Amino acid sequence: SSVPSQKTYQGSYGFRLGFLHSGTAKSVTCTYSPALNKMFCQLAKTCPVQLWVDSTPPPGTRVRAMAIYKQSQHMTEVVRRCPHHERCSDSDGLAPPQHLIRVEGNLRVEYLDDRNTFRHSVVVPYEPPEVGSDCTTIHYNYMCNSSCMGGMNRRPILTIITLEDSSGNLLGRNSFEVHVCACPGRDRRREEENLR
Ligand SMILES: [Zn+2]
Repeated sequence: SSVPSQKTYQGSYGFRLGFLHSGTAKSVTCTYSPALNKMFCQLAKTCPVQLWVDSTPPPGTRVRAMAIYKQSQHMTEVVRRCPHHERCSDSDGLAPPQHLIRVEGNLRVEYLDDRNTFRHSVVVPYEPPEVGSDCTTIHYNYMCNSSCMGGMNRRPILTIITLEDSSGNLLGRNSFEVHVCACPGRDRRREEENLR
């Protein structure tokens, strides 16, 4: 009832998500399944997420990411890191050690513990598409495995990407499921046959 919305809205700017066409080889650290709308990635590795827009949001626009549990009986529970990982210092001195989602390669990164919902989120300033690219790419890191006991503990999660203005007004929203694991390529292949 107080759970964050995961409803898709492209909004004024035609906000869409995009992902690299990376394939499923062993060496891949991040691979996306268009069939599943699901990202398979490695712990603490680079996870490119693309922002596609029909119109450019003004400077000052922010991009927020938040994880929630997929299943209804776990949706009220705040997605956080497991004790083991929250106890180690893989902490970059910006991210709170409890946050599952980080952004790498951005010194303007901002982290939030919601005063009321206790939910974690990470936000970065929106920048217009790179040279030689028609989208804007953000590098996320997931700091726990899906399997991590005492954390997600094999419970499936979604990442909600929100576009908001400098004043916090919602502009658009999208989402994708993510599975954090040692063999992203292997698992994508497996889950894509599981449809059949
Ligand atoms: Zn963990």
